[PDB]
Amino acid sequence: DTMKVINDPIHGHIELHPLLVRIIDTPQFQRLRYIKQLGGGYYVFPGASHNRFEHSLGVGYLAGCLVHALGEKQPELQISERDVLCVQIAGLCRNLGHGPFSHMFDGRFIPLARPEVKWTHEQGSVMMFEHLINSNGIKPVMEQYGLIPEEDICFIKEQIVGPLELWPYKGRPENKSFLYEIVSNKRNGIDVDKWDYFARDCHHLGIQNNFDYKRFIKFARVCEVDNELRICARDKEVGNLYDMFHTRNSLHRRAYQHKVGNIIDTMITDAFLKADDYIEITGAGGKKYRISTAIDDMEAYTKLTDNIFLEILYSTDPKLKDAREILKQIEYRNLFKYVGETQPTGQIKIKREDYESLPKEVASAKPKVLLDVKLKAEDFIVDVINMDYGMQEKNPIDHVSFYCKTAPNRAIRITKNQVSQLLPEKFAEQLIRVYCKKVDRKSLYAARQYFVQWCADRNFTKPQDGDV
Amino acid sequence: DTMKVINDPIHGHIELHPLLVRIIDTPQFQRLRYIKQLGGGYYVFPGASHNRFEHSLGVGYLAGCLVHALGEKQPELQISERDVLCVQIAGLCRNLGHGPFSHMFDGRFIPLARPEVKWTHEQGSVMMFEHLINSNGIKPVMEQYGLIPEEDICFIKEQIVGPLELWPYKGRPENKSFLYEIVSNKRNGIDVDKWDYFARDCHHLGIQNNFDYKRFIKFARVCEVDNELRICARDKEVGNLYDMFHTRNSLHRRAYQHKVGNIIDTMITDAFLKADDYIEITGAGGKKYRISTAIDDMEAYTKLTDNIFLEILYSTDPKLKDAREILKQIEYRNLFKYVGETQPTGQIKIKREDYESLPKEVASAKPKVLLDVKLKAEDFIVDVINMDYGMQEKNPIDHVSFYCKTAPNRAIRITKNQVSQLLPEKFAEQLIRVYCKKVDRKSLYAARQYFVQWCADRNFTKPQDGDVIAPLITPQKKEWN
Amino acid sequence: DTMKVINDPIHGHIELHPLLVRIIDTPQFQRLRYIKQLGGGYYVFPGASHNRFEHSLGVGYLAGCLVHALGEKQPELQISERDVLCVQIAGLCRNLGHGPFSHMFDGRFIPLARPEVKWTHEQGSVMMFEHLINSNGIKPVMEQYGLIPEEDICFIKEQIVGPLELWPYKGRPENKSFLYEIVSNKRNGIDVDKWDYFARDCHHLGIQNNFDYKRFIKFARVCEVDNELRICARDKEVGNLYDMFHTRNSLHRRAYQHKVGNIIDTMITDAFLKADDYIEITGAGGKKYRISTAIDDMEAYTKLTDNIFLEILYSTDPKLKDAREILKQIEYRNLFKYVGETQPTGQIKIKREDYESLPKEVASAKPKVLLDVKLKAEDFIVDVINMDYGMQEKNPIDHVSFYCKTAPNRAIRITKNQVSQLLPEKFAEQLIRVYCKKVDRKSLYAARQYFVQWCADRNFTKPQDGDVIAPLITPQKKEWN
Amino acid sequence: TMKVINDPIHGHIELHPLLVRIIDTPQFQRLRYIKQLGGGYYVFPGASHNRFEHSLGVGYLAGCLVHALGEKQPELQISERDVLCVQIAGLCRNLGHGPFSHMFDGRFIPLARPEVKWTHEQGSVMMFEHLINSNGIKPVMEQYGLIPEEDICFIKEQIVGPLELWPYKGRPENKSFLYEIVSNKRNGIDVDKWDYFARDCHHLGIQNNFDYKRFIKFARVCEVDNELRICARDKEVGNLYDMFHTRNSLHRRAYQHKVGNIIDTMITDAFLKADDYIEITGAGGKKYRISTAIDDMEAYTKLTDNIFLEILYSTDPKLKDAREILKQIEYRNLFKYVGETQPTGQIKIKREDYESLPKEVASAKPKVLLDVKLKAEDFIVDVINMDYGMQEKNPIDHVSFYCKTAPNRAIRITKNQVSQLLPEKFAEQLIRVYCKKVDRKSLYAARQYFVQWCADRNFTKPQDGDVIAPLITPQKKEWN
Ligand SMILES: Nc1ncnc2c1ncn2[C@H]1C[C@H](O)[C@@H](COP(=O)(O)OP(=O)(O)OP(=O)(O)O)O1
Ligand SMILES: Nc1ncnc2c1ncn2[C@H]1C[C@H](O)[C@@H](COP(=O)(O)OP(=O)(O)OP(=O)(O)O)O1
Ligand SMILES: Nc1ncnc2c1ncn2[C@H]1C[C@H](O)[C@@H](COP(=O)(O)OP(=O)(O)OP(=O)(O)O)O1
Ligand SMILES: Nc1ncnc2c1ncn2[C@H]1C[C@H](O)[C@@H](COP(=O)(O)OP(=O)(O)OP(=O)(O)O)O1
Ligand SMILES: [Mg+2]
Ligand SMILES: [Mg+2]
Ligand SMILES: [Mg+2]
Ligand SMILES: [Mg+2]
Ligand SMILES: [Mg+2]
Ligand SMILES: [Mg+2]
Ligand SMILES: [Mg+2]
Ligand SMILES: [Mg+2]
Ligand SMILES: [Mg+2]
Ligand code: NA
Ligand code: NA
Ligand code: NA
Ligand code: NA
Ligand code: NI
Repeated sequence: DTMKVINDPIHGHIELHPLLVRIIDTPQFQRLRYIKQLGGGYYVFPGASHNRFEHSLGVGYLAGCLVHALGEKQPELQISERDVLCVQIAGLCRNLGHGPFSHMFDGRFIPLARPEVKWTHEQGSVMMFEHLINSNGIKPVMEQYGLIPEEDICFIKEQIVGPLELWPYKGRPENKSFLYEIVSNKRNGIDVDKWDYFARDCHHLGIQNNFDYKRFIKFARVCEVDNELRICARDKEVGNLYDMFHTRNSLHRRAYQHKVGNIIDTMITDAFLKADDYIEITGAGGKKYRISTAIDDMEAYTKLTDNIFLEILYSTDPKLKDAREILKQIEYRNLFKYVGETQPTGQIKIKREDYESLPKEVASAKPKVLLDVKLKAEDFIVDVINMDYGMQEKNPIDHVSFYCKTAPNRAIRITKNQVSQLLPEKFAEQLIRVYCKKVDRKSLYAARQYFVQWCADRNFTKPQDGDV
Repeated sequence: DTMKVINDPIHGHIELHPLLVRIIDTPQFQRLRYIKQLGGGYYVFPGASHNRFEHSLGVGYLAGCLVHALGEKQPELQISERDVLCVQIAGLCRNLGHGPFSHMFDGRFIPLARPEVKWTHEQGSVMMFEHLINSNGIKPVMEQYGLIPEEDICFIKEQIVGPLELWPYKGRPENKSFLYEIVSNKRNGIDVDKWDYFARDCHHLGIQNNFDYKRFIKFARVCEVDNELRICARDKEVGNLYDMFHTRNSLHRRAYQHKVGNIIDTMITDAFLKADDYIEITGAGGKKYRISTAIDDMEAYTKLTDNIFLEILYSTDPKLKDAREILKQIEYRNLFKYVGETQPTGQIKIKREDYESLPKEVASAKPKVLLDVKLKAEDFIVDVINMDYGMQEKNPIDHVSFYCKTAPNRAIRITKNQVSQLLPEKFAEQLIRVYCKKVDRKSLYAARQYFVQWCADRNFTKPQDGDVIAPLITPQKKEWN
Repeated sequence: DTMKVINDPIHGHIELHPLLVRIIDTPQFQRLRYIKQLGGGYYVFPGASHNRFEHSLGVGYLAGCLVHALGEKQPELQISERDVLCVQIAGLCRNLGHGPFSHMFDGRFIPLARPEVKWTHEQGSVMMFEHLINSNGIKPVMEQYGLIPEEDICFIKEQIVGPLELWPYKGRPENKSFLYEIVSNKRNGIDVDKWDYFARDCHHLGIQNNFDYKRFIKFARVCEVDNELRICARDKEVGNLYDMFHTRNSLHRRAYQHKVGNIIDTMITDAFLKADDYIEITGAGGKKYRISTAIDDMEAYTKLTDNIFLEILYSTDPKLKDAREILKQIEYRNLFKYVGETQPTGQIKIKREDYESLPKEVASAKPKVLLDVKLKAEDFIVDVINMDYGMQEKNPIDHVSFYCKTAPNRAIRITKNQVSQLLPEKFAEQLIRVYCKKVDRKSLYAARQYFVQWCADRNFTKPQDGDVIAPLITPQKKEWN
Repeated sequence: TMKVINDPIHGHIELHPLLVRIIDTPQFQRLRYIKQLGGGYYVFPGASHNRFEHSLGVGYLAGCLVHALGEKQPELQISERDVLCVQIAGLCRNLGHGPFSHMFDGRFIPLARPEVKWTHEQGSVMMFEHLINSNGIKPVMEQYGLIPEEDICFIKEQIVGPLELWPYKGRPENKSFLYEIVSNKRNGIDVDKWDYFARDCHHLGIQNNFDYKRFIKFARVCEVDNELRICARDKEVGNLYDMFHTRNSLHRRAYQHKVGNIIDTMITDAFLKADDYIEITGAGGKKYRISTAIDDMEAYTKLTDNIFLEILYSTDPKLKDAREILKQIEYRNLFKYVGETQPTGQIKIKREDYESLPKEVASAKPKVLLDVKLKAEDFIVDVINMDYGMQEKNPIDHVSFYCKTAPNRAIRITKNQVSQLLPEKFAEQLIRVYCKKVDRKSLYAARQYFVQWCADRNFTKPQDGDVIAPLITPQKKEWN
């Protein structure tokens, strides 16, 4: 078992320690080859064929790059080879919980199929990591390379999902606090997962990446902030950090929240819902699970991938007919039709647990002029989109710490005022898109009148008339 | 309704005429989203996630770029908008016949499952195009945009598969001969399908493309060669054309024939073979097909994609157990082990019908080394790979014609010795790779001794690591020392 | 005298019409090989070795791309081959008036050397174009290719500098109004010069940008707005347009206004000022000009390039000693030292005529700290930088018009609040950087106390490192705590 | 301490403070004013890059390779001192280049100073010595743990080779591998090529297909015939053949472009005409010429591409002939390409025969009605050697490899073990002929002299031979 070299188009030739190779070469990790990073966005950007697997390799690589760079510049942090391997493992494994079509699964499908459950891809990642470790004999291999599984499994999970409920972490003590800001940074959102997907998604989408993670790594240092060691950026680089969140927002606008990519995601979700009683996934002890229950057994979840779409598409069973017909309509490009768009006024946000009530509100609106067609709640889709800098209404740069060239061990803060008067004054907004499943010209005309009336009833922004 | 613009990572924003959009938006074309361009190469190069779909859009785009450029520089060729659309449709549709994991299917699986049949992805493409046209009402849309379906369907199919039986084509007459050199060029191999996959495979593999197709297009013209209109290159550019085939050969060497990518393809094929008697695919009239017979019914073939690998991998049926276990071993990376590589010396070339005899020959070699373990024929895989410049033994540049700046419509020939002494003297070769299915350290040591002995017995080239893997076998052969 | 092909790293293989080749192959155009696009930026970003020449070729190319695209999609605009060539010539020639080190010359040097004169690179380009045309016999070549020089020279100059003198242009009538929005767009700043330098500067600097000009061209059309034909964009593209100006601002912040690039430009300017009495440049009729007067005679200006820096650096004349010493200090990297950066709060714009008073204000600040070393006004440089979206306080997207796909002849406006709440609220600001000419550790410590005190006195923003550089000064200001 | 520089090819590069002290000198900054590709900028408008940025890249890559070897093989005992010395040598190996890079040492000096034997490598050693002594670098070297007597010798040896059994004095035999990084005289594989492949491609608009990072990942040091050498992985042999194929490509497409070369020729002819009259001040106020500035590093420090513009902008009547040549370049009134041929076999025209070739072309007797009659001085004959960096030899015969199963055991690999599609020779010559008389009748006649000369000396048929000289190509049955 020696170092393996892998050639990635984004990062070039990456070295994998043999413990990481042992983790990668398992059913639970290889599964990520069959889950598209961008889900339905491939049906809009034909270059966006990339899967979660290759992204995970990239995240693991970058996690290793940052921890190594901090260790080389600051030997006093006493970063050990054990620490480095743990950080790489967490980076590699933080996408293990994603389901079919990535964000479609946790963002659209599970909230509709299992409204009572509180599922996140992060919790899924921890559950899947645990299942990976336990099914493949990884603990004794960890010991063989000097990891202490009791402490180090806890550390890896904590880096993925946060404190597993004073210093709240158990995997490492406070003097290694900075290690928890690499893989998933809950304090300000600056972490290696974004860095990989900015570069990788851009390469495949055909949009150029404008953030330079390498530069950020070169300038990162650890300093003491309120009696905790934290990753700090150079003061001068504050503008690049505002630009990094601007880039994320751009990618959301152009690609991840594309109105057609989103309706494709919605149609796939509607097909899974219609198929859910009939697709069977075998889990532990030969028990049978459904698409919506596979999250309750990691053996079954291991086998839940984008394949489910083609299982439905290629089915012949008449019980799957309605589900299959939705997917067939995607192939013919007979999509549910865009009716229009609005925004809430102020800092008003429609919360997730109101999502399912919105189609009935639109259908119950009492429009402008009398109508020939009457539409019902189930004829409307109402897609609520949050665009923000990753910290709800907050400016994430208020939660970054900086150092100056003349005192590189002294952390400081920088306010927005001190940076630039051309920056945004708000950091979150919401867009509401409405679509109609009835596509004839009379239904669509009526759907538009319901929509515009609803906007007026809710005091939302007056829709642009756009087309018509 | 209207023209669509699509953002492709290789070519940027490309325009799709509404007839092309009508062809794209069908189950027969969208199928190509579920077939990986490089098959098992993704299990070696993790960037190589791209599918035949986006390649096909790129081929159609490039076909349109070349035909438009010829028409703009030479209005005297009388290239019509109808011709342009036909050439674009052929470029878009020339990959329709590919099967699961692309070259694995027609290159490895079908030859082993149906040895009596003569299947190519080209014939597949023609059959699938026909099925696409007839199942989706495309003929009246063709008429609406000025095509004459009977004649233009024939032209499109001819551009894909070649003459469908003195001028042998029926789709266009002799004065548009150059149109048959864009999508699939049977005379010299220079066509737009290569240009797309050079750029696209490189972008995703993480290897850089050295050929500039745009430059070639700027310098291409049509001239009369031996009473036929042909696409000719500028004289000066002959070196770039040698380099283009050198690039193709490089991509084969580095990626498409990667020794581990090939063994993964071989293991996937062996899994499909073991699954073939049990997976059912419904086709026309509700008739049932197998993976190996789905090529005989386009309705069934429409539903034969890379999904088959996951159908096998996730199955619970006990009859699929042997097939599923192969794929599981791929996931654990318990792959058949590479033993080594050699080439025939001279002009002898091992023919397909001798492939099955090779594992027995390796196993019957008599290495004079201490061996504990004894291996059998079935413990060895022998993979024979043909590397050439696309025209078997021939130099494809001897089949290109050139023009000079002082007489741009007058075609000439250029010989290899007029270009450079640094160019190849031979244009085809074979590589032979050996692998062992027994993976332990003693089996692999023994497999290496049988291998190197067999090479010496057959007068093949000395393996590159031959002195390290078989130090006691290499001194016997005086040619190697 | 047919089409020449040129390989550019940004745009690939570009075609040049023979008239454009005749204009390029003149001393007045080739001069742009010896002027760096980014001036002193090369001394910070070592990839930024590119010259105005190659930028100009790119601008000409893009001007041709946009005008061709509009003419192909909208034949009713009656865009002629003559119009296309005129637009290409204007794009090619709009950088002809640049001086040594590009923006250093018109932005720093000429304002200080000739405070009474009003010089811009645009006026320079018109004067240089006229000199190019008249010295090289271009008018008969223009006629040969169907241009009417009297009208078309006027058109080309107008496209560079704006109306030369109710429809104010004389080169083309109102029905070709949209032609004046390609090369230099004074109405909203969207023109092809930016598109080239975004791509080219990024390629050389080692910074990437996410603006796609090709996409913009696909979605651009000409529509009637308030009885004038204008270039409009598809409604969906509004976000991209905000991003395009965000990218320009980024490039300014990261590269063009780099604090060290600017101090290098300042030191080069100070060297030119010290050399200005002594360098002689021969112009028309053997008359002698200085660096600062060469703008008054295009024959002399033709010979005024970045070479002046090396003429000074390599000189032995004792009268050039002070100038030469400055440049030698640049080579040793003994640069003026950066003290810090602040911004005015509110809508205080510091005006140009107050620039010279700022060093005295910093030096007169009364920091309330033990200061052993004493600094003077002449020890401080104060560089005031205006950053904006190209139309001072205005949002340039308020001056773009957009069309919906289903009504492509109806242009409308889109307001900022209809696009996003996360957009800027202001479109112009100023940065003030302070530097010290005394470079030792004690001088710099003192300079930082003067600086931070001055900021507090003027109610400027708290410098980012303010608490580290001036720990005794920042607590006085309650606004900062 | 460490300075960060953003380079477009390598990204953000760290420079140790000793390297920064070397860079920030007049002797190093000079390289900002010397174009990497000389006259090639007049053909490829992207090729504006200078020797400066290339040098930074070479230093960076030298550091990357030595660090990689030291991290994978701690038993080599590579010290931080060794690393810095290797980086300094990489940074400084281009210091000796002159105006327009290869034009200076390849065309100008051989013609202006035929008695002297000058190379850019010797220039680099002289310039390095001058840089060190004029800028007080020795005490800074000591401050960072270098021993200047030994380490200056090592750096110079890495640039120019052995300065007089193990022939090097800067390091002993157990660090032999250190001398294969910056300039590898045994097989040509070094970091200078790797930088210019990537950088020249970026600026030319041609894409690089060699992956130096991959080579570094697979490089190891093994004992070969009792010497420690840098070896490559056996599998990677194909990539190494491709690396020299890429170099040959870049030469064919760009470095030896027929117009780029004629522009270099015309620039050289201008310098020769200016050489008696341009003065460059050097040490002690002594005056030097363009051709003698190589003898005094203070004057050479001030000899850059500026000399072209000094000539172009001059008014001195003694510079008139030189200035007129350069003005003709601006108007694109260039000497005209007549054609191209190659010697047959392994026949090779030697440098000392170059000047006699125009007389041979002019003395050819074409057998055609010619109104115009041309003389020796109307012809330029440019002889170009294209090879894999070791004359007739295959450079892969001088590479050592290791196998995965015995990474300490070096082996050799022959060409026939790799592929039958590889080149059968590793060197050739191209001969290009140009005419200084540019009218249509002169050029017609020049083509007949040219094609006749080719037939007389059994040379290869010109590619357009049947269109340029339809009445001359029928002589030769090999061509028909
Ligand atoms: N010539 C090449 N250029 C670029 N990438 C390559 C090349 N050959 C292979 N690759 C890629 C494929 C992988 O992602 C990565 C490692 O492949 P390779 O070095 O061929 O590993 P291997 O595991 O097959 O070899 P081995 O086990 O013999 O060392 O590099
Ligand atoms: N801002 C962008 N930059 C780059 N690519 C984009 C951007 N927005 C969308 N794309 C991609 C996705 C598609 O491949 C292609 C066309 O998408 P888009 O312009 O959104 O067309 P559309 O079909 O969705 O809208 P419409 O029908 O209204 O023109 O461009
Ligand atoms: N093989 C190549 N690949 C890429 N770019 C090249 C190549 N050869 C030349 N170039 C560049 C240099 C110029 O910028 C542009 C035109 O070169 P080239 O076609 O050689 O023109 P030319 O003027 O020398 O030829 P001619 O006048 O015979 O047509 O292309
Ligand atoms: N935002 C940026 N993105 C990319 N490159 C940058 C950026 N800003 C500066 N550069 C380039 C210019 C240089 O080649 C290199 C170092 O610049 P920079 O870090 O600004 O150095 P500095 O020497 O001005 O700062 P200091 O001395 O304060 O640390 O990075
Ligand atoms: Mg391996
Ligand atoms: Mg993330
Ligand atoms: Mg996100
Ligand atoms: Mg659309
Ligand atoms: Mg082909
Ligand atoms: Mg092939
Ligand atoms: Mg030419
Ligand atoms: Mg600095
Ligand atoms: Mg040499
Ligand atoms: Na964390
Ligand atoms: Na204008
Ligand atoms: Na500036
Ligand atoms: Na050496
Ligand atoms: Ni560049």
